[PDB]
Amino acid sequence: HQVFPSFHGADVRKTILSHILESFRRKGIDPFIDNNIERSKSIGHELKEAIKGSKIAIVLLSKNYASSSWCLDELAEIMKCRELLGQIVMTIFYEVDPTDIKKQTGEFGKAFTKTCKGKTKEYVERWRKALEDVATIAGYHSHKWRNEADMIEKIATDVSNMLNSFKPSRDFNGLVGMRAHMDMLEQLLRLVLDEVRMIGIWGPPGIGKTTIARFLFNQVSDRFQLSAIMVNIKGCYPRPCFDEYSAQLQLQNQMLSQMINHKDIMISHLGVAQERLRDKKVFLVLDEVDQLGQLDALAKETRWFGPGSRIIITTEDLGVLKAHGINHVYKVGYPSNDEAFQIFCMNAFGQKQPHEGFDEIAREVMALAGELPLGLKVLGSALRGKSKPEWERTLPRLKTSLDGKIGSIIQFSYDALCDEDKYLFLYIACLFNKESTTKVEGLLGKFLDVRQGLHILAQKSLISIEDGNIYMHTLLEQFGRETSRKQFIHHGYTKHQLLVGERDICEVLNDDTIDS
Amino acid sequence: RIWKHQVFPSFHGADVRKTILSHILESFRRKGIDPFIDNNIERSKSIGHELKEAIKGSKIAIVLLSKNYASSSWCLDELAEIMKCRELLGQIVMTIFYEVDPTDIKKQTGEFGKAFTKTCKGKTKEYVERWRKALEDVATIAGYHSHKWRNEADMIEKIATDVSNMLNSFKPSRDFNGLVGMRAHMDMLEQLLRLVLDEVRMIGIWGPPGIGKTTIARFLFNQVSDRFQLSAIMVNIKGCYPRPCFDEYSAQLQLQNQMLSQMINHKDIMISHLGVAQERLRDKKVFLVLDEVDQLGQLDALAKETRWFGPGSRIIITTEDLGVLKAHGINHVYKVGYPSNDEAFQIFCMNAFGQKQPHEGFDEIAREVMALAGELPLGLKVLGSALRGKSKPEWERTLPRLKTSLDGKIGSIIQFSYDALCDEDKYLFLYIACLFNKESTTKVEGLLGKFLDVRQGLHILAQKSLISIEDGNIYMHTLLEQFGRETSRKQFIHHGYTKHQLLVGERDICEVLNDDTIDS
Amino acid sequence: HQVFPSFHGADVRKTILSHILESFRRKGIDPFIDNNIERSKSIGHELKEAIKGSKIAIVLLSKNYASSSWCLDELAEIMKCRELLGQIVMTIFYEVDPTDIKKQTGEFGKAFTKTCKGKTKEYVERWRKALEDVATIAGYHSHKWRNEADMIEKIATDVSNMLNSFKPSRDFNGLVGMRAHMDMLEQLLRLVLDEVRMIGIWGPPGIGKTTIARFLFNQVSDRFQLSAIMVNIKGCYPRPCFDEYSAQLQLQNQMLSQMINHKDIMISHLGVAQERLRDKKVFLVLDEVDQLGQLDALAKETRWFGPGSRIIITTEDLGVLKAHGINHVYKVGYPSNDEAFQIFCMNAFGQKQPHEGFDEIAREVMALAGELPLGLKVLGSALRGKSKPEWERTLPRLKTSLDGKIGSIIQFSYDALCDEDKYLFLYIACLFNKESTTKVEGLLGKFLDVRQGLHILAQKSLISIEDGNIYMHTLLEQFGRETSRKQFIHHGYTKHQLLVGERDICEVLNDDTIDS
Repeated sequence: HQVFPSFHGADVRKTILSHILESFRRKGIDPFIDNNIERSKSIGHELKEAIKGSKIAIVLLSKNYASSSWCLDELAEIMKCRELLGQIVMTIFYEVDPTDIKKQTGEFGKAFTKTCKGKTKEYVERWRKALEDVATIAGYHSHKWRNEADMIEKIATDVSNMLNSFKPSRDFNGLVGMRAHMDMLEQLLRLVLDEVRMIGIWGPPGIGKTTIARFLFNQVSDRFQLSAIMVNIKGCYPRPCFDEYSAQLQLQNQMLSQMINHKDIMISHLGVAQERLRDKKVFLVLDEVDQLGQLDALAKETRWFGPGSRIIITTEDLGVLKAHGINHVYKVGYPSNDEAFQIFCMNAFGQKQPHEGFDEIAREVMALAGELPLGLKVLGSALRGKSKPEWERTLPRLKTSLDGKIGSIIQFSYDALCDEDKYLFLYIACLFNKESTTKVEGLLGKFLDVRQGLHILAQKSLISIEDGNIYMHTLLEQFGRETSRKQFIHHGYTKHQLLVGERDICEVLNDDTIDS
Repeated sequence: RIWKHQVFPSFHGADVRKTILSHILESFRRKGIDPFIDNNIERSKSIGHELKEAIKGSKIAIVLLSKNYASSSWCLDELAEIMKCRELLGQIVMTIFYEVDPTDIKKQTGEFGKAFTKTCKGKTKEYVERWRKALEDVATIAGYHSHKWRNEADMIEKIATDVSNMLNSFKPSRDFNGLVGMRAHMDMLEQLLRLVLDEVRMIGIWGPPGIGKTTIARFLFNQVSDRFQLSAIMVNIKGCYPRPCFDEYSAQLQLQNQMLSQMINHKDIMISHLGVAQERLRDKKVFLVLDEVDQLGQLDALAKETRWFGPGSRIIITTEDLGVLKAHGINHVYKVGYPSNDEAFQIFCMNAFGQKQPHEGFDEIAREVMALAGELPLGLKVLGSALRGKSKPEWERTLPRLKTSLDGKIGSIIQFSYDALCDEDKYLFLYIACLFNKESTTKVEGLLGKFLDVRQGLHILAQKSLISIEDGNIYMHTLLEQFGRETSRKQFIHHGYTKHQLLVGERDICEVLNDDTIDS
Repeated sequence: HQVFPSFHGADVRKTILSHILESFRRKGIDPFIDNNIERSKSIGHELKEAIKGSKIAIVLLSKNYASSSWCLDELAEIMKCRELLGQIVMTIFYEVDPTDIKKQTGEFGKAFTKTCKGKTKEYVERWRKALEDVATIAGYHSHKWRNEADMIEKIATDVSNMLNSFKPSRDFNGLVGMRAHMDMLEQLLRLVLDEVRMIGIWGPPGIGKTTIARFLFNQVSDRFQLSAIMVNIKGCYPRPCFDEYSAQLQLQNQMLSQMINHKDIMISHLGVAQERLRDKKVFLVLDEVDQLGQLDALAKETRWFGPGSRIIITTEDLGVLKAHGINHVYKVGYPSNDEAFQIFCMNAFGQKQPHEGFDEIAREVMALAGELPLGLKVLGSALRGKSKPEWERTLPRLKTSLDGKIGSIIQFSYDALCDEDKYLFLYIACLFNKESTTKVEGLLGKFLDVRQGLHILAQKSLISIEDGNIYMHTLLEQFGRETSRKQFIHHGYTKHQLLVGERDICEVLNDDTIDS
């Protein structure tokens, strides 16, 4: 069920229960509807089991709720299921004071005394224990509320809100390999050291930093007193921030309103966050941080968050993390080949890791995707619902041009570079993909300042140097070779363009309109 | 006549202001009715005169009659005023007898009579007479008896429906009255919906831009949504969605948040995971319309499986790209077709002259402008509105302006559809618009084969409803070809490392060769 | 004063009046503070005159308000000033039922009876008439309010809101010549014909359409049951409106929320406006309408607004008005030379129409401004606070280049034209400013389609034809001659540029890099 409503027929069926059920119906809540199985008999099964299998229980208490052993038995069963099963019980006191229920006095007490005659001691004890337990739990009081329509709307909204958040997240079960990530993180977080440790997650664009951060939040946040997740801080921060202090103040306002649950917050100085969070454990996730000013706005000192706090900054360039003094940094790594194939098969064959007989083309497209979860997702989605001949016909375009879903993000990460860094990126893409860095310096050194360029590129994770050899991801080298057809390289100010396109150099070499 | 309030409710607040009047007022507010509420009387203003003026300026008076109605003096004074205004100003009076019968009202016996006697002790002699005569006048009206209904929600719904009918009796036309030839559309959709099959069919609606997929969706919703437990329509999903989409999950969460905030009447939902629509809509007959999806992230956020929804549900996705529908496994697809020539003229004339037929002497030039508009309802509407007030000479000397410049309201929409293509698809579109419009598919593949992958490009363009292949030859709508020939003057065609352009014109673009300034 | 508070010292001075005064103080409201002139004597003058000269009166009624002839005399004087002078009296019932005050029963009645012993009949009659008048006027009840802090905040907000709108507008007294405009309008409005007449105001950009509409609204709106003014509809309407129906629906939502005072309105169909406004007189001002769709969204038929309604559309092009069938159209005219000088002297010499000894330069700059109120305002503001030598030094730049404040608006009105209309505008600016239209057709007719071009230009009010001669305002011809240095004229596709700049043709003619 959705909701099991417990009430007294003679009191509320005509007047208020009808309105409550109408509000539930228009809010998409379907409560259990007893057919008057036994108007005055015992509850029996299929009325005990209905209580058992109800996500929410609603007790609607009125003056004669105690003048029917039926309702008293239902209440005792409801509270038993609240204790053992962990059911959610919401009380509505309709023209009855909770105090009159707890102590069973007044007209409610008179009715309860009249009912409990002839009944055995244990039954009466169960009934009154249930009653006094019910009267204490926080519900809705009819006398306090201005008018019934507002109270009913509030009750319906609250029930809807709990039904929305009743079950845990399961959309993250479609992810592959999160155990390696969580195991590498918990080595850094060290959740038992009650410091204010700050952790940095860094990696190439579209590798899984945001998904890792979300998964970590969903796992851990419940351990922390007050937690919030800031998503895409880079996007929501204006680039031409002519008055940076105003942007900083509103960014901290956003963080604070999201965290301490006061949506109506407007702050004056930048030290409000320290004032609020100094005495409470905080789990804060700052996602896609691009520059120091906004780190200062959100988390500038470990003194601000107080004991046991964990601040996790997911970023794309290492220089930001080093500047702010993080030191505990996680370098996200590409998934293994089998997990890459599982991701591709999620995104191409409908959440089915086994191949549907398209195993041959599936591996070629995977190898085309490098190892990025972004590339794998884009390539898989671009091919779902196809048939095998459609796969072969799509393959050449998918191979001679990367999808715009990847190109847009790589471009956004490529628009934050100095011009010499762009030129070094293009050179590494077209000519020096896997070459000793010393030879690259010996070849481009007269004009490119390669030693700073490689440093910046590696810090932004557009390159990685292993065993003294540079390496660029294939799905970035393709972007580079594409860009090398519409963009130039200026050394002093002369414009040079790299010529690497297969079957694209033939027609350019067979030309008279050239520049040599 | 002129009124200031639709409904004026007269009641005794000590009996009904908390319990039933609140529900009546919320129901009225939900049914688009604005009643007079005494709590909003502006402060520092005398209450009596404002109540009098509100009674006089109200179209409908509603009299809740409780057993303590006669105990107050405000109640009797405003009842007398209501009766006088009904007799003298033609206002409609409705009665509700809440837990008291008209027998006591009209004779002041026992219940409701003792209150009148205690309230009438210290008064004048004629006030008592006015109050009494008002009581008999109101008690002879036939209204609603509380004790004749098993529950009060149904009675309040009945009262609100009656009041809404009484207020909304004018109804000269609805927003869907200027539509032309949409019985044809609704017949073809009914074959696809099959509303008595208790499956969870998802139905696609695909057509070129400006073919009215949105109007068909709106009409179908306002016709069919009544019979489903829960229903929602989401309009222009393509426009609200982020274009680069740096974070897919947040966008999907927000889009499903909108869908649930409108489907469920929970106006401020904060979804935490994409699985809420699974858990809230799994046992309910649900009607859902997704007006313009562009890509498959929207579908995965809003309607991923038919298991998310309950038996009998219908989900209707309008789109321009057939690949999106095929990827999601729709298989029930309605390809919207251009209206007939007669209906197209009807739409053009409705937008130009305000009537289905042209004004005298306009027929020839009207049909010429029509032929210029192709067949798209969007083009017909735009060209018709562009000539709504003009006269014959303006038509005759604005037609050459129509031919040589695509209107902004059509060009912008076609531009939005064109900017979503790849680079090679854009180049193929420009080639087809400028050069190879009606030519063979085979010849186009033979000529443009070396520059780009022609066959897959044509397949994708047909998927996107930008071209159409009928008998081995490709086709473009006149408006699309016009847009392509215009954008040919600013767009560069990059084949390899080189760059090229297309020269299309009658005689005008031959002077560009005489520029002697730009590379050829 | 701001507010005169009437209260009883022994009841409310310690507890609630202190909080009320604190809220007033933090809201910037300064109430009269009696110094206990005569604690138990007569009120006398300087307590009667304080009541007389108070914009707002606040009566704070408590159980013992009637046990002091001081407070009763203050109340009688307050209500007398409410009747004659028209004072605003707000009542606060602090732990007293209004019914107990109207009928003077209960403990309030006991106190009032005890006070009224020994007093003469006329005094008692004045006191009780005042009391029963007070008890009826709509105030604030302590028993109904959830907590006192919220009630006090509401009272302070209401008093502040009335003090904000106590006086009528006077910022429109700085305008010159509005009587001619109002007299030309009232001939069109014909406010006694109880039709749904729709009026159009059209003119060149920056001539005063918006100011005329605002002045007319402020004068008339109070005659109308429900009125609203929509400002800059052109600006708030998206140009690339890919889904026009959504924009139309939100535009009607904006109008309706502004008009019927329901800020929380979300509408479904486009016929809501008819449903709401069919039975009430409405004064609606739609300002800066650019196209038919948004007229259809806001006001499509006269059936929608009901009897005695007046809809006023201020626009810049006549074709929109003719398309929608307005027929009653006002062509705003340039002000006379003396009013032009008064406007310039407002904007240059600080609201002082007499010249401050700069009469000579003031007339030259005026003549430079043509006659536009926009040009006059911009030129006057550009020269205020200067000295006469500063005027002579600024004058040449002010003469060889129009200010950007005018150029931006003229450009925005010039970006809505077809290319041939732009070319005809440029030709009229540089060569054919005051020429017979027949000769213009004979000269440009082979390529410009002049007869449609002049029609469109005149409809957009970028030109006017009088006695068969075209005429363009000087402050538009200057924009044209400026534009003729950075923009070309394409006839087939060859680019021609008009050469009219004084002392700017000498250096271009002394050149070898030309095109002939």
